[PDB]
Amino acid sequence: VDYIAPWWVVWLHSVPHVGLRLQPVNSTFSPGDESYQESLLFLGLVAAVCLGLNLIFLVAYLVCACHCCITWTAVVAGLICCAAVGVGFYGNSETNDGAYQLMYSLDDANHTFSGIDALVSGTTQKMKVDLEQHLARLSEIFAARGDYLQTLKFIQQMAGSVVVQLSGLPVWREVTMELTKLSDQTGYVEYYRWLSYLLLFILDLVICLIACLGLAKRSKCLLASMLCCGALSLLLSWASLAADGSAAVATSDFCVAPDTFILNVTEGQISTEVTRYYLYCSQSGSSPFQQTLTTFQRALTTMQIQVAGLLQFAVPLFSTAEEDLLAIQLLLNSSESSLHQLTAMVDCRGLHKDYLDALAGICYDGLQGLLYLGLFSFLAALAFSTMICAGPRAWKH
Amino acid sequence: VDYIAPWWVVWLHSVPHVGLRLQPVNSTFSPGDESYQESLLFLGLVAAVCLGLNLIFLVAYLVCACHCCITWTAVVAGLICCAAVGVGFYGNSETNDGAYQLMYSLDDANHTFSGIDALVSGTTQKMKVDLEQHLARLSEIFAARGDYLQTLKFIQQMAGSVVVQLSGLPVWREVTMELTKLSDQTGYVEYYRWLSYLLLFILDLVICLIACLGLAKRSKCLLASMLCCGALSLLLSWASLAADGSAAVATSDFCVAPDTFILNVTEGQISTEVTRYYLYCSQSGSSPFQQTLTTFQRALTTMQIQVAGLLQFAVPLFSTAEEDLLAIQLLLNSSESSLHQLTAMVDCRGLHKDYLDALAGICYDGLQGLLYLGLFSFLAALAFSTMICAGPRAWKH
Ligand SMILES: *[C@@H]1O[C@H](CO)[C@@H](O[C@@H]2O[C@H](CO)[C@@H](O)[C@H](O)[C@H]2NC(C)=O)[C@H](O)[C@H]1NC(C)=O
Ligand SMILES: *[C@@H]1O[C@H](CO)[C@@H](O[C@@H]2O[C@H](CO)[C@@H](O)[C@H](O)[C@H]2NC(C)=O)[C@H](O)[C@H]1NC(C)=O
Ligand SMILES: *[C@@H]1O[C@H](CO)[C@@H](O[C@@H]2O[C@H](CO)[C@@H](O)[C@H](O)[C@H]2NC(C)=O)[C@H](O)[C@H]1NC(C)=O
Ligand SMILES: *[C@@H]1O[C@H](CO)[C@@H](O[C@@H]2O[C@H](CO)[C@@H](O)[C@H](O)[C@H]2NC(C)=O)[C@H](O)[C@H]1NC(C)=O
Ligand SMILES: *[C@@H]1O[C@H](CO)[C@@H](O)[C@H](O)[C@H]1NC(C)=O
Ligand SMILES: *[C@@H]1O[C@H](CO)[C@@H](O)[C@H](O)[C@H]1NC(C)=O
Ligand SMILES: *[C@@H]1O[C@H](CO)[C@@H](O)[C@H](O)[C@H]1NC(C)=O
Ligand SMILES: *[C@@H]1O[C@H](CO)[C@@H](O)[C@H](O)[C@H]1NC(C)=O
Repeated sequence: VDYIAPWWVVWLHSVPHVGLRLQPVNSTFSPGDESYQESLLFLGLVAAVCLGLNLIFLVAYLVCACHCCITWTAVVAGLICCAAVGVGFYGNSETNDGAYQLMYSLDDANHTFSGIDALVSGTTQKMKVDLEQHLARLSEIFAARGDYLQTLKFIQQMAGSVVVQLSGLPVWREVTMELTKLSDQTGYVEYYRWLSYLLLFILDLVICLIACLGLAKRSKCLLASMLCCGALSLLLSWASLAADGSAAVATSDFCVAPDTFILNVTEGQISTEVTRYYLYCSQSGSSPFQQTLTTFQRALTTMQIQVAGLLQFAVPLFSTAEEDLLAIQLLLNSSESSLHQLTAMVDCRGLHKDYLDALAGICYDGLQGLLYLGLFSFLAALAFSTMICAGPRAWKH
Repeated sequence: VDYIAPWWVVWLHSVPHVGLRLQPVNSTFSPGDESYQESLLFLGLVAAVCLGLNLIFLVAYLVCACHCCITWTAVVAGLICCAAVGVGFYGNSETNDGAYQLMYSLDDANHTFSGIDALVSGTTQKMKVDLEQHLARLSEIFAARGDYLQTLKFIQQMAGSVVVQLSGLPVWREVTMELTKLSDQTGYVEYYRWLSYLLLFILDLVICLIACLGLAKRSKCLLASMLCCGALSLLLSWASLAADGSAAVATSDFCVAPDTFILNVTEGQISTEVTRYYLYCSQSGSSPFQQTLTTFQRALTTMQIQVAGLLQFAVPLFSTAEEDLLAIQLLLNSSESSLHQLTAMVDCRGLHKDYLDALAGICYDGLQGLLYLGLFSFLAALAFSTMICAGPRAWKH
């Protein structure tokens, strides 16, 4: 399963990012860049211009009608509004699902990075402090024994090699903090956006239902209030279309080159080869951690051989401080367990799956949901324009 | 993230399973057992009895009305039907999402098991065939050299140890086939179920819309066909409630003890320690594969030591057919790569995540969707009962 850009992503990416004063920006995902933000603002301003044109057209139509089948038009408008609200519910659910998929992927990546850091730090601190303490305690036990201290200093050098090899592993403390911040911000924004769109759907349904009630019961003050709220809802729906279009364009622009964006943004705290390994994930047997993991496992194996040989030969001679030998053997066993867990976590599979899940959430689900919310906004605008244009005819009966 | 049974699961599991002849049957999940299937059939028969009682009540009410505000009742029935169809859409989407989550989890577990089997088989066949061929070819190269053949036979014994250790790993060929069959069946059943419920929603909405149309236009002939279709839709909705209730009870009974069910069903194909390891993720415990992976890595390290020492020493003397030594070194490098990939894949994390994702799909999403579909069925039955009971009054005006 390798990522491939969907069709709608590459259609939306083809949308000219033209900026404010009609100057073509390069249209490559780069938030913070003035030109890209200006292109998004230009899309928002285009949607606002469409809103202004629609309001002007509605005002002109009402002026012409009031200075110069309607039930069928009202029924058609209500049906179109109901279809729009259904499409909006579908799009809102899809966008929320995509955002939550991204949140889960980020949380899983954060958990894996924190686990890698925890094992690295624990193994290093253990093999330093506890091992040096045990060897120092054994130092006096093996009194006047040249070979039995040569083997202990060999153990010390091998532990130093272990610590040196582990220290060369990437530290994900910064990356965990960035992922936590991104996850919290995504959760906050997604919650507020879903709540706002749910309130918009509820308001739209209430307005349509009360307008139908006023049509049935021939209300006078009720209908005027519903038309005022209809103008307000048309304004709000065009603003929602602006937001949905800008967000969808930005999302498609990012999703065209997600690996490129991730490589560029993570040049600081993550090495290039590690990022390429976790993003493209070649099955060609080339892992940046392979050499250090092999060195660590060889060092652990060697120390186990020396400690086992010492235990086999120290019992006939001393048999006094063998509790320290068993403690060291247990420490090496736990270190090998930590080795297996680490070489499992530093593997591509989990992080590549998390990255692919995040991309699927924010492109296959989030972007489709944004498109459907834009379709909702356009359909609601059309329905409410039809409701307002057929306004005076029902008002004058 | 550890699995915990939700509240609604333990409420639904508390539902008595009393069989057909009112004999209490065990509530533990056992689809193959006859008594459990009889309890599910009893739940279906209870729902059918409720359907029959509702039909009898409707017939009695119509007989009383036809042998002896209505617009408000029709509007209330239409509103309740619309709410029911919305709840049914939500439940259908949720159930489909849960089933697809289960399908994805099963596919991921299948991919991991297939990869483990592929690495094991490839490494075994390589270390047998290619290594024996290279050593046999080197046999004549090191003619009349006892030490350089003792080292080669040592390499042969270490390769045999590698093959023996790898052969002790579980073979997932059977589990792969079972997972493929389960995923295919789940996909087929989910597709057909979603299509059937979508058709039911479409039919219900069409019937309600045409009934509302005939209410205003006073077309009695169409409303007789709509009454017949309403009786049929009430029957179908009660059948759907039967299916949803039985499936929800079965799902809750399974989900109370998913670990127990998985352990009991997978007793011969998979060793019990392996199942416990991948189900209760023993991060603080131990891995059943740790000993064999340690033996395999130690063997690879040893053989690399002998081959490196031989290459360092054989080139100055012979320098003939040393491409075989480089090929053996490349083979050992690829074998260490396969070792790292295997010890990554045989880890607990990936399979435990797949299992937890499957449980979340079929319990947090599938069961909730089934409950909402049952609520849809009950609400649609109530709405159509209200539509039929207010039948003769609108018919006779
Ligand atoms: C991401 O992982 C980090 C681990 O580094 C989590 O941070 C810890 O969170 C626990 C939970 O309250 C705190 O008790 C610790 O003090 C935190 N430690 C550090 C170093 O921050 C973090 O919560 C995780 N975030 C997510 C969203 O999973
Ligand atoms: C550290 O691990 C080793 C190997 O697992 C333990 O040595 C024994 O190894 C044999 C394998 O030939 C096992 O059958 C024994 O069960 C192991 N001993 C025990 C007590 O389990 C070694 O004992 C471990 N270290 C400690 C402190 O227990
Ligand atoms: C589960 O994994 C198995 C691998 O053992 C897949 O089976 C292979 O599928 C490919 C795809 O067409 C075939 O070309 C092979 O002949 C199959 N091999 C065997 C041994 O069956 C299977 O497709 C996977 N299933 C899912 C749902 O992912
Ligand atoms: C198998 O791997 C070893 C170790 O990676 C290769 O030996 C060289 O090891 C040093 C590390 O001290 C690397 O810097 C060299 O790049 C390695 N050599 C090469 C050619 O890359 C050994 O060469 C590998 N086997 C083969 C056939 O290339
Ligand atoms: C956009 O930027 C990329 C990278 O900086 C560059 O390769 C590309 O040529 C730019 N586009 C244009 C039209 O110059
Ligand atoms: C990242 O993108 C910016 C803007 O296109 C560019 O200036 C910079 O060189 C890029 N970084 C890398 C490492 O290519
Ligand atoms: C159901 O079976 C389990 C195990 O076979 C048993 O422990 C339990 O008591 C049984 N249920 C009843 C009600 O006896
Ligand atoms: C599996 O469940 C059946 C039915 O409850 C029981 O008879 C059997 O002993 C169980 N298997 C195991 C291994 O417990």
